[PDB]
Amino acid sequence: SSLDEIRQAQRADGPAGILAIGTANPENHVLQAEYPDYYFRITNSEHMTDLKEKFKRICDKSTIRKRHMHLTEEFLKENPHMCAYMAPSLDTRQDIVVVEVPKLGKEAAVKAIKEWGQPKSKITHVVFCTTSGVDMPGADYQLTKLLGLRPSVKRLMMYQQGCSAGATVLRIAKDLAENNRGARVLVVCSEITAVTFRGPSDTHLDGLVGAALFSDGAAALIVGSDPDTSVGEKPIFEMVSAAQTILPDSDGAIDGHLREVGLVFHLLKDVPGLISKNIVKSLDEAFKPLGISDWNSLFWIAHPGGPAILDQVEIKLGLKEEKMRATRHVLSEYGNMSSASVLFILDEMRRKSAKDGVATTGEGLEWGVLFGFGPGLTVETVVLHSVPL
Amino acid sequence: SSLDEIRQAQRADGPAGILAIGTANPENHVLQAEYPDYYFRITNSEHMTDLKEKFKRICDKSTIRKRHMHLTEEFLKENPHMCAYMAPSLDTRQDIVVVEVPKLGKEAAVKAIKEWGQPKSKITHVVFCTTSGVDMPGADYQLTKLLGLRPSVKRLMMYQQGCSAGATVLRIAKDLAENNRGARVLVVCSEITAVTFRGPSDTHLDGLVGAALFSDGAAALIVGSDPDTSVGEKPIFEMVSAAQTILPDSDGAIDGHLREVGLVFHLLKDVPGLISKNIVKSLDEAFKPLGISDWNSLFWIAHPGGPAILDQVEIKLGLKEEKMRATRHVLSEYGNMSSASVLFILDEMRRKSAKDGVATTGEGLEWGVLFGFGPGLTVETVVLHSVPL
Repeated sequence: SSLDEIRQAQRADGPAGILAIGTANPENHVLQAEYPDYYFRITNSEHMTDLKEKFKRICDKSTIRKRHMHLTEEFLKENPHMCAYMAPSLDTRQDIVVVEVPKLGKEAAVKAIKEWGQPKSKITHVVFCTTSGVDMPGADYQLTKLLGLRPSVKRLMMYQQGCSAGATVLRIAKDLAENNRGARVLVVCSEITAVTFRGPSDTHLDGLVGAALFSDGAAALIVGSDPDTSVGEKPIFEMVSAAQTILPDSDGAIDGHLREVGLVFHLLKDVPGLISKNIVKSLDEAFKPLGISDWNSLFWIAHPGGPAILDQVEIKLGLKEEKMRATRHVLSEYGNMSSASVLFILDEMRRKSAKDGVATTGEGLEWGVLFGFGPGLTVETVVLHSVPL
Repeated sequence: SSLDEIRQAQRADGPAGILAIGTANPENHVLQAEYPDYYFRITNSEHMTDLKEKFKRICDKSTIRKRHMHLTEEFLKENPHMCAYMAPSLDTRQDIVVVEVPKLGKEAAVKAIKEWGQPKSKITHVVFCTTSGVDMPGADYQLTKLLGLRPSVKRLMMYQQGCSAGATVLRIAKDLAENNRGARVLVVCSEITAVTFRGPSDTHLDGLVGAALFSDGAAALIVGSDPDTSVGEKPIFEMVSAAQTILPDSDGAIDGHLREVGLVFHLLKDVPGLISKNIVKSLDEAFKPLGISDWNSLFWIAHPGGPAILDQVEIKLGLKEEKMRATRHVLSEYGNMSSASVLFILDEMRRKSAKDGVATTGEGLEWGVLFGFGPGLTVETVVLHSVPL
């Protein structure tokens, strides 16, 4: 009868758990060892001899082996304005990503839903996250239609979000699942680099970094509180807290502008240094209340923005080299898939933990941390607990 | 602590309440009676006699008196590519709205925070919503910086959201506030029509509607559970439930595409007809659990997408004339400010209720409903409870 009573019945009881993880990538991929030759050829830039050598050095430093890319050589040959450095091309880019982002997201979601093993009609919420394109209705609507979810799913459409947003969607899903009894949240991060792909220029050296690191992929989760063991629900990880902060003295470190030439990034400031200098304050805030101060006692997931961030955090905290292993494995095999990346690493970690026969989904450890890094500079910190294997 | 104990300690107890409302608009405004002449003059289109007459009649029926617009005659005189029908212009539009959307949002936020009466350091969360431009970092970051909020605010950046999203941010804020003990959510919707303004054409009759109805404004809320009366917190409305659904047979009713020419809308189907046909299903879903079936017993807030929606809903449900008064007032005095509109209407309702000395913030009634309408076609339904005056 009362509002109070309504509220306690309406809400869930326990912590939000990740009940399933599915991933997908375009089948087309490039080996990083071959990418400088390919990139400078298809962008008609082979006369830029010195700049190509610079790009080879950057690609060698990236530690990336393979990247999946929706964009094919055959398609780019028909669309020279996308191969140019700065030609009007946003319409063409939008035409691609407003279709392909939800399509790739659907591939990941189907896999997640199958693992979960419950009826798709049981999904109550959809969180869709991308940095690739915008449209009305959004990608969330298209995913709903493609999957044939109930028309009354509660949707949140997270557009132009950037690299921190794998952590962001965990934070979003956590509150949705925990505040709503029975709620089952389909989370999808889907990224396609057709918005940023362009020809190189010595007037845009930042562009060379993106051209070496960014890649395509999608990851899907089912998130829910109060798992029902009797129908086979089992969490993989449980979320305990999720936080977000802007780093001091970082104003203007990473800007991304959506223009008539597509999405353009601009880098200033020492991003790996800023993150490494500050990350302990986030660890303290997250773990002091839990009585934990040994960062090597944690299982780790960090957004693989590039190798320097990871190397410098490792050095700064004295992490054992094992800690960043799952993060680096994804960077190596997939590149920087923006928001999706930390969700691929979760998948890698729980899969390897099973193969290696250790005691929990978190490399045999109890507590863990997941970091998202993005414009702001923003650092998102999610505290996770493993589950026994 | 166990995870379940941590969870209990981490969350709030009661329903989320709207603790404060503030609004703002660009100073510059246009009277609707004068707009057909002005619009067709400034876009060098006054020789399009038959088209201008079509536009005049649309404005004559719009029931709008006044619309605020950041775009001035002088600015448009200096930027004629904005006045052309479909000229390259996204970059110019972005340059405007990436600044003006958060600035206008800040103005509304300062008013809400003053009414709330608490230190801004107590804001824990920020939800920013717009349909006007995109950027990285987002308007949420810019607002955080402009207001000097704590760097550790938890942010959600809702971009390209559209007309249903005043309801959306209520749905978001409800879960944020209810699931986090002590959380105080700053919600801002800020809309600036510089992204859609363009010259008229008989090849884009759909655009005449937007040109007649869309307007600029921002609204801010403070939302929180567990109000502290000892420091002067008092909810204005309390949220009970928030739902969302896609109407049947409505595919493509409203599409909006962000292109090199800016934002462009395309309309199909009978949107007033679709909503009137389907709205009782949403009312039933929301109120049948509450034992409420008399739609004239509710206080009403409906997104004023245009007058035909409101007229056809009124006729379908047999609503008394008075029910849509607050909605129609905002439409008349401000036009369709997209996502901000319903939040202005909440403000108008609670202010008129106090002026008239009625029993509650919701026109003296206990229960109320707030609808958002947008692309999908999406209908959002928020159940509200008033507070005694």
